[PDB]
Amino acid sequence: PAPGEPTWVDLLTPDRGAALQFYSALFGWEFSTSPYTMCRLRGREVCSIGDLGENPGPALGGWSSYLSVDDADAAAAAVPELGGAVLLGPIDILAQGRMLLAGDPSGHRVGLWQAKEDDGIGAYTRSELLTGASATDGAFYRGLFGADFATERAAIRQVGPAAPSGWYPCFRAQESAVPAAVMLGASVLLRYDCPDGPAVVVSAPGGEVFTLLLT
Amino acid sequence: PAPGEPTWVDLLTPDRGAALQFYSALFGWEFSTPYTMCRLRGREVCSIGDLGENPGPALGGWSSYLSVDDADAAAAAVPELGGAVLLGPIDILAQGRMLLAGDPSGHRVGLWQAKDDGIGAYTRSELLTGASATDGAFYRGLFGADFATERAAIRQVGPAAPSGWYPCFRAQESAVPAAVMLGASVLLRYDCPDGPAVVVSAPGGEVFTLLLT
Ligand SMILES: [Zn+2]
Ligand SMILES: [Zn+2]
Repeated sequence: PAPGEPTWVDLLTPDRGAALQFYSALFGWEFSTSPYTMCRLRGREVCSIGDLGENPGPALGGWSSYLSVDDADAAAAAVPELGGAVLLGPIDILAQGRMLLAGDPSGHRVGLWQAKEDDGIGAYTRSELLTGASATDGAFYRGLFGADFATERAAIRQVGPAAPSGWYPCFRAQESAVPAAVMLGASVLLRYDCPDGPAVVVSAPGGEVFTLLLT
Repeated sequence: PAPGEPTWVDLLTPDRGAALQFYSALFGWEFSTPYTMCRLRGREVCSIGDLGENPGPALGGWSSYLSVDDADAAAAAVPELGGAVLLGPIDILAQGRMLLAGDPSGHRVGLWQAKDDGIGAYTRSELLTGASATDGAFYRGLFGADFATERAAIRQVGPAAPSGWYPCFRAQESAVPAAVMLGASVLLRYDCPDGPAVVVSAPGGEVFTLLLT
């Protein structure tokens, strides 16, 4: 796993049961019928879905993207020098690896995962950053991962002031998944083009946002 | 501000306009501006902001901030005391240094390293917990054996009661029916040395306490 490569996405939601119904109906994910649910397709783990804990107030579930780093401590030392912020960690994760949470110069949050060790419809293909400051953010991420970063797995897309911004997971899909998701109660926020096909940014009924990569 | 002193509260709500409506009708706050500063008698009481503006997992509700002299030392101490660091330490402009922590029971609290009295004023925050002794030990290692013993306080509650840190705003008895007719629901009434306390679930679902004095 190259540095900066998208390696995992995780959904934290205040209604996990509804999220499982929605994403199983949209992507066909399987989970056996615990604080989290592993989502599988074609015998492979795709992602996980977990609970936002009991809260005395409203709560907004969102997808959390993780990019690979070779050394979480070096990444933590570099983040502030590149104009970002360390929000949590570096922290060890039960021998899975070492995790840090980082903010880029614009305040977009991203997980950085130092691991101690599929493509096809419904698979997690990558995460993309939607940003109104692609030059500032881009310099940050290329200083952290290298000059090749965000050149054509991860990508950086320029968006206007009214679009969602931040890192969003991209799941492979057919054109027909768009009405499917709308019929399931999702709302399309934006349609843009990538080298490998159109992308549709979607707000799920729970309000979390993800991208359908139509290929 | 002594360590452990309640110094700030802030509301994150997905319907800020409704929150402004509700809290102005209940407390008389004035508001000015991504977030809204709430003022009373020319003094800032608290802030109200939008849950919607940022993406990712996000927890709405009222957040209480206790003062600390050293956010980095507090962060080092939290896990050793049986808690967890949830966010930070991070710098907040030149305003200060913040961390969010969970106590042994999982209750969330803000800790703020910094660089009003009257109806509607923010008086203090109180922790409602079913583990007042375990949690009390956590906070007393963080702030000293003095904390939560005869500004912040820790209340033992039963299994069905609300739990966590809640801000306490001074009010008259009449604020309770007022809040109810605005659509809130009372969760709990208990007694404090300085008067009764009424825990209220707002129409938006956030929870706060009315200190009737
Ligand atoms: Zn909270
Ligand atoms: Zn409300």
